[PDB]
Amino acid sequence: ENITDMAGRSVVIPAKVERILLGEGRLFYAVSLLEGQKPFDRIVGWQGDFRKLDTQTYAVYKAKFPQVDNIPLIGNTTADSISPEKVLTLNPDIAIFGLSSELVKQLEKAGVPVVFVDFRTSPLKNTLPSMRVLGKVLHREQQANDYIKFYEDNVRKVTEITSKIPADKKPSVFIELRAGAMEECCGTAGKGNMGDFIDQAGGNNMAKNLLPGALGTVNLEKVLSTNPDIYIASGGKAPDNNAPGVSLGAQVTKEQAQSSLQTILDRKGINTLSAVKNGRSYGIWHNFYNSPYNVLAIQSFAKWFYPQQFADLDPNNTMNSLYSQFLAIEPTGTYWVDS
Ligand SMILES: O=C(O)CN(CC(=O)O)CC(=O)O
Ligand SMILES: [Fe+3]
Repeated sequence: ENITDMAGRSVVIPAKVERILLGEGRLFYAVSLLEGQKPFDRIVGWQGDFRKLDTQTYAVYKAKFPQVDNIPLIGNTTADSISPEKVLTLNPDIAIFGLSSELVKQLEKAGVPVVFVDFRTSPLKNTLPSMRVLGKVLHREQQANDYIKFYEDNVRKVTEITSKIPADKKPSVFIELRAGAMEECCGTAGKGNMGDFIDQAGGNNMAKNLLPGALGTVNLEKVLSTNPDIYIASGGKAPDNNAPGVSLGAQVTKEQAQSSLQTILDRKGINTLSAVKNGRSYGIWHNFYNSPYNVLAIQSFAKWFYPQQFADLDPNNTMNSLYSQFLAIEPTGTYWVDS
């Protein structure tokens, strides 16, 4: 009847859930795992981050489910169709938020149950507990628990190997989040976020000691001085976009991915790293930084870090299984890339 969310708040599970508000649109990644062939049927509103910041995934859904464009966008901008203060008109049974608000207050003041999850700041600790909570409060425990089993299995395949690797034998690693996005450079993950995936994949994240939190910045000069064994760039850029950025996602091929990475690797400063010269330079889909599908990032990283140990591991296969079992769309495009 009650469950504890990732804020440690006790929440009363509603007996009927037909109407789900997503405080962050990209929480749809999690919800989608639960809704089988009816992904949108219970979504009554969402913030626009999925539609606006994941145009590629949105577009694939829109192809098969045009109704996605009718889902109200909650926010205060001209791109939004319903302001926080009026979200009660949507009659949500429950509202889902990330840990990372006037909206939350408005919903709590209306007696709407609010559940906090987290795939962003501490994914290693919080991914699976988040999914468990979601299975319970959205009445999809079978789907949650099967996903939990699938994720555990697929993570173990890595960690049963990477946990036995001595630290001195581990590659040093630097991930540049949204490489080529802002003008200043080297937004990264430290004690959390994609850091967790580096850790689980047997890497040594050079930003871990440089940052107090999960997310932060390391100046290029420090990246260049440290000169890690491995360089990773995250991005989710449209393959039709000339702005610098790694093009990855549902609508990107390998060749477009490689090409856009190459532009990122050719940047002044970055092009002097040994990792770039050695070709130990890689691209990862940015939205794995806030998604329960992050098992695929862990598997990708492991393959880059220990290519021999993970010769037979194929994240594209892992992804295929995830889609087959849980999702109403087919897997397409490119979510990781090598030089
Ligand atoms: O999440 C957002 O609203 C915007 N992002 C970029 C992105 O996620 O594409 C910055 C950040 O989360 O630091
Ligand atoms: Fe972001």
